[PDB]
Amino acid sequence: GEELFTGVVPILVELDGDVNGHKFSVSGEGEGDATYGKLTLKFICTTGKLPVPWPTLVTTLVQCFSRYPDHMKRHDFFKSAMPEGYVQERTIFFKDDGNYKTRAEVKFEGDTLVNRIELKGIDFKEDGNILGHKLEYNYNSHNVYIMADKQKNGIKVNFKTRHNIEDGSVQLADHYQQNTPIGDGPVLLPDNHYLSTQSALSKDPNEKRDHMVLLEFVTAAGITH
Amino acid sequence: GEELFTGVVPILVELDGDVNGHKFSVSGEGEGDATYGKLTLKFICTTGKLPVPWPTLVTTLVQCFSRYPDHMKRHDFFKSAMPEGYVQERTIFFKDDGNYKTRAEVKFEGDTLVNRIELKGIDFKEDGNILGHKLEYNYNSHNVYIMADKQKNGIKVNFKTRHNIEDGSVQLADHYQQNTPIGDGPVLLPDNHYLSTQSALSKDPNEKRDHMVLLEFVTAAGIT
Amino acid sequence: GEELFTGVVPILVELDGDVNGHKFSVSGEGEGDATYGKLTLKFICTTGKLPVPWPTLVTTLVQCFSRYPDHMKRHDFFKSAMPEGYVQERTIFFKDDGNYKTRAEVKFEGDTLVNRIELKGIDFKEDGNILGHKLEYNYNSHNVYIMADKQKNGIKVNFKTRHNIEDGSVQLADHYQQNTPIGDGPVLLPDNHYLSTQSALSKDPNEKRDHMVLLEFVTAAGIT
Amino acid sequence: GEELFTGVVPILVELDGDVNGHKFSVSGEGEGDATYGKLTLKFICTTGKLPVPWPTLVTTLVQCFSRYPDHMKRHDFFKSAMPEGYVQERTIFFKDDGNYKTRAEVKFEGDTLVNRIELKGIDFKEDGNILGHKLEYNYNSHNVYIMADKQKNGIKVNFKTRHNIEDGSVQLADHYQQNTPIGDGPVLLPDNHYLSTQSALSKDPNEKRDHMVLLEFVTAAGIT
Repeated sequence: GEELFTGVVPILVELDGDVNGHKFSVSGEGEGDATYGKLTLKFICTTGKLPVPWPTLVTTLVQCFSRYPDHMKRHDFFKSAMPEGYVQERTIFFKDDGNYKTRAEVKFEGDTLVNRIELKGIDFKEDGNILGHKLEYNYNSHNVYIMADKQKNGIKVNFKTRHNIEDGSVQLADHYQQNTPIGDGPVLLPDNHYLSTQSALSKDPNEKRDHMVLLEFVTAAGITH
Repeated sequence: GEELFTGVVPILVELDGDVNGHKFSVSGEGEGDATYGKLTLKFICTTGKLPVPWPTLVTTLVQCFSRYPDHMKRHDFFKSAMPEGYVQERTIFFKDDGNYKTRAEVKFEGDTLVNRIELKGIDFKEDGNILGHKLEYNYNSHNVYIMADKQKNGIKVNFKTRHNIEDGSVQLADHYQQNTPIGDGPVLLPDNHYLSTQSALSKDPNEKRDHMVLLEFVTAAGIT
Repeated sequence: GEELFTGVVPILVELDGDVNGHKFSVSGEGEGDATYGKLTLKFICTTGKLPVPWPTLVTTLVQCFSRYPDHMKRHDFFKSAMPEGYVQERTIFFKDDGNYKTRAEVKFEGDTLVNRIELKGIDFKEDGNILGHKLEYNYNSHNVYIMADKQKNGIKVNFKTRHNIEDGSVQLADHYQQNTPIGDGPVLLPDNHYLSTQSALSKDPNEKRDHMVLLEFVTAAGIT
Repeated sequence: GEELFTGVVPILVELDGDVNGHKFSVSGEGEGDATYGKLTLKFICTTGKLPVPWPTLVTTLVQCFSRYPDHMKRHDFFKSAMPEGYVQERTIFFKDDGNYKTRAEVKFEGDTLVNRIELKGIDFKEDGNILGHKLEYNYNSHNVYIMADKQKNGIKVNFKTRHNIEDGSVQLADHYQQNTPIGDGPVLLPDNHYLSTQSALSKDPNEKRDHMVLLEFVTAAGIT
């Protein structure tokens, strides 16, 4: 599955969601270079105006493109489950607000890596930072902690994200994630480690549609040479 | 059988294998000069791309071409079994990985020496050095220890090969081998000894097919 | 950023590479004089013997030093991205052989212009001109073609290099390159043009380490 | 490899042989001046009396000392393979008699050019000109024809020698030779040509041991 990430791979992303009764859809296209843990993606909201702030969907909208140092490659679960893929699930808790439940399947469809996602958000405050759109248009760096779940034959992941708010405060979100292989093949279960991630959010000036462009860098770490 | 190795002899090699369900085939041609313990062989993978690293097949892919010093000629089992030939079997254990079971018949077909081989590899890690293709394209020198097995009227052989890995480590492979004659004629059973072997691996630049070219020198020793 | 290239500027270069599994490193130090489009650089292989020929690394191992004629100064992308720098990426295809995927960041570290580089080579023939080391120790002149990529807010470049081979033939390498700014400031997008380049390769006689000394002249052209 | 042959170079020669079961050894020392295609060598039989006539060993007992005219220096395979050396092999067929199978490595050991040789002789008539020692103690001039074997990255050579016999007749010997490089470096493959050779055989009057002294001149030709 690692021989599939040697060059630039095209990515296609589709999400169908509902937040407090609000339904919307997003589509995305881009590519990734696992060689530099590099991602470039543009997303559009197909249903009109996105009901939630864009930064809240960054973590939902492809960790098989992380950069794994040569000594740690036997710890790359995501690429070992390829091409069949893996399911990725999450419950994201926004402090003092709602939460998202998400289920997605990430796999190879021909030569494109697709990420089909489903999302339900419940309990959002009508005048919170989220439904109230008080988040600012930017992102911070974060470290994603990973460990093997030998029972489900996958990995469990937990991490928190800080989102800057307009007024000067910060909105936290706790992420609980699990990944399981689709294929019956043996995957690589990793020793404990983490992923350092950095993203930048921007807009395409010639774009009339509600969208978000994203540049991200992901590198693996936390295991000794 | 020794009077057949006085000059250059053409060699014909055929392997049919399966490794963890992967099937492939190899064909080889070349010649050998018993007089200098020399061998020149080129092999091609006829099924497309070889699933295993080429250096893992070197030992399977004709010891009757070793140089046996004058004083040690009564210890040359290989040649004595000729022209009828001998069956050569092996179980090669790759440390922390799978293993190969091989069975072959080496004999004279007309004036060509042919080596007909069958190989089955089981238990290979999907991310080991072998299926993961981490072996480097080279070979080291080794010594093959030989002793008579008077009950099967043949010889038993054991030896180990070190294969360099790109990351810097080494992959070991223990070899357990037995050879028995095909013919009903009396063979030479040897006293304990070993063969000193040196090989060089290269490529033919005008070759599009998956292949390996091999130069090898084998000399007998260990008997006073 | 142009006000930084009025004199001689010290250059520091560092490359970490991997070619068909082979890891090596190189360091370089020198200076450039933008005013004459002149460069002097000496590189050493810190890991011992360089596994690939030195001429194959020339293009990877600082175009902000080109001489841009007065009328053409509004087309100097490279200097406009300074001091923050620009990312330079490339895929170099060697005819009938492997290719190099390279990524680098060129920017000012204090008063030194550093070019930090990463290189990966895949698919090289084991007996090609490259791994087989058949390239002669010299370089030819070439023109590098440039155009703006208003999309990535950078430029796209493509050119080809001829490398002399010992036997008398020539090895070609097609270069595809993209440069993008690191800073959020506005850069100069150029009209189409090219850079005329001339280089000379030599050795430092008192140097025991594997190295290459390089003299190069770069001048911008093609705009009326 | 050419810069090594600018002056006088000491040569050291060692041959271990067997002719129809007869084992003997020879040692030789001397020097060669590539600039004049000049050679002076003295050989001794260390095992006692040499079992075969001395003139039969001349061609076996260092062609990298041939003079190559200036316009023909790109055709010098022998010196380009230096200092790593080359392997030289031969089957010499004596008309109506046995034949010699020889293998040799010629290379630089420090500052001495060494020629280590191995020879086997089979099928010699017990009443022939060779074992019967009927050859006269002299040598003739000959032309050695050369061509590239781009296959083996070497050269093939064939030539014949006439040996005077005491009764008035002549003994012919057909030489089939192949030279291949030891080093992995690129060598010069030549266009067809030949070497003109002249030798004189004599004895050292103060020498009690079986020996042969040899003066020989070799000059390259056949290329416009």
